[PDB]
Amino acid sequence: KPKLHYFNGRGRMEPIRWLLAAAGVEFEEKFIGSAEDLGKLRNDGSLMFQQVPMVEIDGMKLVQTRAILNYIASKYNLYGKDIKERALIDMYTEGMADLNEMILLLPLCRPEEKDAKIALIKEKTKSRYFPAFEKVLQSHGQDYLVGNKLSRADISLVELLYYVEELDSSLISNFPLLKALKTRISNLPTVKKFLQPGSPRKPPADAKALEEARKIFR
Amino acid sequence: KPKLHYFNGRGRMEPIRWLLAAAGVEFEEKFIGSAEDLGKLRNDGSLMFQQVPMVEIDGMKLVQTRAILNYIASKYNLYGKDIKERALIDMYTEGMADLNEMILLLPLCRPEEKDAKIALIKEKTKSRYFPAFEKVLQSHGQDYLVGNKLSRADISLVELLYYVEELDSSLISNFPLLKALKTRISNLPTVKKFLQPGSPRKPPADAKALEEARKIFR
Ligand SMILES: N[C@@H](CCC(=O)N[C@@H](CS)C(=O)NCC(=O)O)C(=O)O
Ligand SMILES: N[C@@H](CCC(=O)N[C@@H](CS)C(=O)NCC(=O)O)C(=O)O
Repeated sequence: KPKLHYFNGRGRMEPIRWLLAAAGVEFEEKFIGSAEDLGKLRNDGSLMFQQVPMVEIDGMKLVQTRAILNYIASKYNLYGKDIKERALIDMYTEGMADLNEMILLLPLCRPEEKDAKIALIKEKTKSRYFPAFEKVLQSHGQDYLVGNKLSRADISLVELLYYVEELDSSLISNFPLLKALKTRISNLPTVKKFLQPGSPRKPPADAKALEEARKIFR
Repeated sequence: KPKLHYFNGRGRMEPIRWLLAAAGVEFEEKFIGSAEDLGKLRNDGSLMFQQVPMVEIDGMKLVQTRAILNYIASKYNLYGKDIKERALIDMYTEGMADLNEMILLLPLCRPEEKDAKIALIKEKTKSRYFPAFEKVLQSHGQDYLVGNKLSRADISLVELLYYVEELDSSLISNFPLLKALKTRISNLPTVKKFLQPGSPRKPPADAKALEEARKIFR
């Protein structure tokens, strides 16, 4: 069983949880709850760059989010059928990571900044990102983004759609195809289970959570 | 011939120029010199996320640095022999990307915070990154980072070694294996040509350069 090392929260590890659950893979989590917990990991020489996420899988101690995701996607055949499909998949997911990065960092923005940031995110979501993905779905009219079959791109997108919903649920409003994809994916047996209460799925970070995580990683 | 769309500067396109030259692939560049040049790319629908880097290759208009790099690495056999070798490669390159991002963003730091940033980069270079890569070279005693064969990780690392040298040439002093890799990789025919004057290799951005790019993208 793959074991995920991270604090008890979303952070950068969430995408990995989504992908494994989607692939139908059982996994364990070992939560870091103190600077000393991180310290131990860091001293065992388990973290190549002395950072987490870190995942123990197939005899490896993989570090670096993209590295972990690529390995998992390939192993479970959610990374396309050829080099060109991987290109489309990577192009789509990097765009998703860019939008997710703005949202993921919103808390660190100073109170005078935040307002300006929020407007920006919303603006880019409606004029930049959602239009781009609605357009690929439109380009071929299939239920999946690439190769007419489930891939990590579909899973990342839907994960991103839920996050956006938490910000402002009206942003997806003028994008039917994205709405249809969200429903379809949320209904796949594996994802539906992951979406239910009590799953390893993590909640949005709250004041307390943010703070406590800042102590650990200092 | 692949065509790279970016401004005449290092920016985020440089790693891609490095990889292609190393693989011995001739390419063309179409420099963006104004907001109008960029505007024409957006209006052509050539930029999926209305951003560059963008590379025209094998019939596609690839965007997103990481997407482009992964495609090129596979095409020219610089991406390992299997899923696990790709995991090591991805892990090593992502760490490299993190250090690079810090150096890349240095010119954006306000004068009052620059010194602290510079200090952080130097410290992390010596206690975090260089030790990690030296350790892997030490682990197997081979000329290359992975599979005892040239790969994108070796090419990326050396480019990074040159950037570090521009900042502080004493930073690599306690890492002989990295020093040897730098010489070894720099002597490969394709890279030696790329390092020679008059090549597509780009210079450090001077005050003016930053200023102009700042205008183009806003
Ligand atoms: N680029 C890395 C970022 C990893 C990272 O910043 N991890 C933070 C927690 S979010 C950490 O471990 N910080 C402690 C440190 O930087 O020493 C990845 O995608 O996995
Ligand atoms: N994550 C993208 C970042 C691309 C990016 O920020 N491109 C800048 C030039 S450095 C741009 O085109 N900015 C114009 C804009 O954001 O509208 C990638 O690695 O390719």
